[PDB]
Amino acid sequence: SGFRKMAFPSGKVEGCMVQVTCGTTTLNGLWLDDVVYCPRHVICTSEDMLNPNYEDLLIRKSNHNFLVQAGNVQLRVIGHSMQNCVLKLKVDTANPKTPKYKFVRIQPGQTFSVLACYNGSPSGVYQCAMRPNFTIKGSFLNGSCGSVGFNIDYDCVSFCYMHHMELPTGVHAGTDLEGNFYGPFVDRQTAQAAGTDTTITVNVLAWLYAAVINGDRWFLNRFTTTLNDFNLVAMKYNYEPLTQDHVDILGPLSAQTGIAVLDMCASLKELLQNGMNGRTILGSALLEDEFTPFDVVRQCSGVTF
Amino acid sequence: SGFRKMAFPSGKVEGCMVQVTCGTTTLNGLWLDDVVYCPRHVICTSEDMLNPNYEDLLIRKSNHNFLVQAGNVQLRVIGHSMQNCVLKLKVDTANPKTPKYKFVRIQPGQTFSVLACYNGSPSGVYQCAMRPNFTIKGSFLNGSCGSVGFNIDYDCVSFCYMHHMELPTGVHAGTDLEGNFYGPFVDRQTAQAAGTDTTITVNVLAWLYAAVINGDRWFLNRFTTTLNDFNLVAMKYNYEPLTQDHVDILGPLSAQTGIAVLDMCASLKELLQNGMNGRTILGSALLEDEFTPFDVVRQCSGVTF
Ligand SMILES: O=C1N[C@]2(CCc3cc(Cl)ccc32)C(=O)N1Cc1ccon1
Ligand SMILES: O=C1N[C@]2(CCc3cc(Cl)ccc32)C(=O)N1Cc1ccon1
Repeated sequence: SGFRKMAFPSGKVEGCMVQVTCGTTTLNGLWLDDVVYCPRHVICTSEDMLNPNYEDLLIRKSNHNFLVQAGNVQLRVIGHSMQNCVLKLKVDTANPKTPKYKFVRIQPGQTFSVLACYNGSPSGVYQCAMRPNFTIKGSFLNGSCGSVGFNIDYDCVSFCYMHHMELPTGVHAGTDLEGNFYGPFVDRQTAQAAGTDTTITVNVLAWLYAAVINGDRWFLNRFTTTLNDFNLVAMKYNYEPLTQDHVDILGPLSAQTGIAVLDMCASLKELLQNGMNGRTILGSALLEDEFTPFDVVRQCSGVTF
Repeated sequence: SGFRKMAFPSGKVEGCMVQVTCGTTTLNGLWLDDVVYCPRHVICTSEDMLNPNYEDLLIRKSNHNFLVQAGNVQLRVIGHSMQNCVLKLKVDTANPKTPKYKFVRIQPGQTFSVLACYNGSPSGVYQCAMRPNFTIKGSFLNGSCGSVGFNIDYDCVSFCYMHHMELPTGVHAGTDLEGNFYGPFVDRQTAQAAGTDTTITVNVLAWLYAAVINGDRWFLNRFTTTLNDFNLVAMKYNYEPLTQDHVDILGPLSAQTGIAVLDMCASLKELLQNGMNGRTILGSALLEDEFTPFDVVRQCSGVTF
């Protein structure tokens, strides 16, 4: 029993991380097959980042200006192209550690693991969620650009995130592996504002189910509610609206615990209105929203990879 | 910026996990060089676990009764011995993925990463602390026995924990890699009570320093205190006593922030006495104690492996 903020094992991704240097900028790249993916702002200087014209900056770059180092061995760059906000560096050697993989663009509220890297070397792994305003609350320092987020299904790595930048508010923004930013952000050092950070309601409910499965039941209440009545409470508390698709996805947790989804919504509602009175749930003093329903069933049943 | 419950990259340990079967019991083992380490209760049946005589049970076992499977390939067992509460299985093949490693017995309050495994396959990785009562608050289901805890320093894996059992309270107990339990627990299905779970004071202070570094400063107060005055408050709140060794270890964080350790203790004291008034610190609504001072400096400076 017990419940933990658990990340995927990172070994399959560790074997794909490399260091990419261009001029005086060094960041991380992802080496899959014979292509290395990295943020296109690797071609920029700090003076460049206020209003970069990436197409113009890329004219002054040739294949040999991109230094790619995998471990302590040097990769030969045989072609380069810009796809949206990522650079693709064609190297002459396929990565021998390439796992089965897919590139996926995730939806807000979905979770993934981040392997934080500096100079192409892994520093740590942690679990994140794509916030409803399309930021992530990560842990990144200078040089972390190009670190990636991923999910694993048995043997297939789904890459969903590449880190590009920190907003002035200390939250983080990045792209999918096709180079398209999540949310409205652009890769330039301009003040950019994130949007309201709302709570991922379907995830909170999944975590409440996880609490019940693990024996933490004090918050279970005598009430039920309706989807419209709950959502009217949800908007007051900056919670995302709950839809019937969300109810459907919670079905297996409802079945395991015998607690109807709408009954759990009524328990959540009383927690939003009354607070937690200094009590805790699964060791947290607030309502946790970075476990998906699939995360909960995975962790509570022991799916392996 | 930002601050996350971050685990070490697990790839080096993933390559050492194997499945060990004896009779009808299957659990995880750790394959390093030509030895496989697993919990000795692999030789037990469920009827055995009320009062097992391991020396007697081991008489009825031969090398060929231990089935060791690494990936989907079978290892040949050429010798076995019991060391405290772990079995050591000598195999004829050295693990080619063996990293540099050490076996370390950690102190309460120290943290480590856990790679949770089932049937020798990794399921997830998370960060834990050895509680002052010598339990860990993990996430483990049946079949997780033999999962290991570890720390990494550049290229050396320090293994500190092997999972053996869940207490009736849902917390977890296990051994170092020499087979000696942390705390007073024994590998039998008897009711065993854990001891008071106190808060790791030096870790809370480190995390308060991490909050300051990351801009979360509302709790900084106008007061200072003394080590004896603080500890008198500490014992009322079931916090571990703070010693001058702890003050010494916080020195670098004190130097980075300009906040004397005793000033931070005075801020902590007011937080214990007044609570947090519905405010949060680094996204937590309670005081976090599973970051060590070394964890904080590591994460806030980007040490890699
Ligand atoms: O290394 C850098 N350089 C930064 C500074 C501001 C900036 C603006 C742009 Cl457009 C692109 C990259 C950067 C940045 O955000 N990081 C990564 C980082 C630091 C903290 O969290 N993530
Ligand atoms: O797979 C098993 N079998 C258990 C059941 C009770 C027990 C008693 C002893 Cl002496 C040794 C092993 C076991 C156990 O604790 N686990 C691992 C587990 C389950 C949940 O968290 N960890």
